[PDB]
Amino acid sequence: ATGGYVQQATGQASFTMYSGCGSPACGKAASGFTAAINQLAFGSAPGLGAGDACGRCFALTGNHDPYSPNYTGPFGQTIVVKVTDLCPVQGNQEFCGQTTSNPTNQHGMPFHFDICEDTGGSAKFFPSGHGALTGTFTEVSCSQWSGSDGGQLWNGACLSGETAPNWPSTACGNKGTAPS
Ligand SMILES: OC[C@H]1O[C@@H](O[C@H]2[C@H](O)[C@@H](O)[C@H](O[C@H]3[C@H](O)[C@@H](O)[C@H](O[C@H]4[C@H](O)[C@@H](O)[C@H](O[C@H]5[C@H](O)[C@@H](O)[C@@H](O)O[C@@H]5CO)O[C@@H]4CO)O[C@@H]3CO)O[C@@H]2CO)[C@H](O)[C@@H](O)[C@@H]1O
Ligand SMILES: OC[C@H]1O[C@@H](O[C@H]2[C@H](O)[C@@H](O)[C@H](O[C@H]3[C@H](O)[C@@H](O)[C@H](O[C@H]4[C@H](O)[C@@H](O)[C@H](O[C@H]5[C@H](O)[C@@H](O)[C@H](O)O[C@@H]5CO)O[C@@H]4CO)O[C@@H]3CO)O[C@@H]2CO)[C@H](O)[C@@H](O)[C@@H]1O
Repeated sequence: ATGGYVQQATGQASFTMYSGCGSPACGKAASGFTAAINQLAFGSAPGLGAGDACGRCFALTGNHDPYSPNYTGPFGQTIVVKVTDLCPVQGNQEFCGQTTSNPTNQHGMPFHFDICEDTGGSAKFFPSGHGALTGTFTEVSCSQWSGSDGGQLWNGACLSGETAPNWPSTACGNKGTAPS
């Protein structure tokens, strides 16, 4: 997409959980299940505000525990998240370090979703004792997502991807250039 970001509506991803998604990089939180997405897909960099992932909804499915490859299941439920946040390259080299020159992370995944624990998404997705997975995602209509957006936290905040057709398309728009 514009900026060199790798923004595909479906693919393979890794998955983790995180705490504290109430003041996220898109500039609005939401009450439903939410995630951060890796920088190369988010469409912005730290401090630059919303990227084009903001507000888009994705169905996530885990099917592998990369730390325990002998585990065959059960996995969690498929969940629908709204992307509200950025998982930056900086400080997240294992999972969110995809760049235009090296577009997969240390698990070979071209995307990563960090699922917010606060609002319940991670408890639906991660079995007890298996807090990091790999699997698939596919962008869906936000008709498939339960929840309500929070208020703007700063000027330029954006979740307009929530009413956009799936990628390829533009809603909030990308900021600057993807990490190289
Ligand atoms: O940077 C992105 C994001 O990260 C968030 O933290 C992540 C973190 O990055 C990730 O490394 C971490 O991964 C955990 C994982 O959650 C956990 O399930 C896994 O547990 C393993 C355990 O280490 C193994 O020892 C055990 O092996 C057993 C075998 O399963 C069994 O068959 C037998 O052989 O016995 C073995 C030994 O007991 O299996 C467990 C399950 O696979 O360990 C991983 C590495 O620590 O997950 C976290 C949370 O998602 C972070 O919160 C966020 O802020 C950040 O943005
Ligand atoms: O008034 C001056 C100027 O302001 C502009 O608006 C600014 C606003 O002032 C800033 O506060 C705001 O800052 C946001 C950053 O742009 C955004 O990148 C950052 O995103 C964070 C996110 O908050 C955080 O949750 C996330 O953590 C991840 C890490 O991987 C781990 O720490 C965690 O465990 O897991 C998560 C997910 O993986 O990190 C990201 C990236 O660091 O959030 C900031 C606060 O929301 O930027 C605004 C835009 O520049 C205003 O537009 C101008 O008009 C005005 O002049």
